[PDB]
Amino acid sequence: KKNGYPLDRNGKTTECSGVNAIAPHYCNSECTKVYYAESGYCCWGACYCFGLEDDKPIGPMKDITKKYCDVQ
Repeated sequence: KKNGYPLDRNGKTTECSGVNAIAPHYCNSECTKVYYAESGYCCWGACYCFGLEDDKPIGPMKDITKKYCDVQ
């Protein structure tokens, strides 16, 4: 398993801003219901999931981004 920003059919991450950035429910629902991950939340403007299947495409990210998204 892995963590990351899952990509949709068009290769785009799921955007999240405003309340959907402060409250994790929107991204947690996308992560679990659409991507079958364990959980998720909004990290720096896009839905970040925990426990995605290894084969699920995730968006490119710097090592500092993964560390930041993982530590919260």
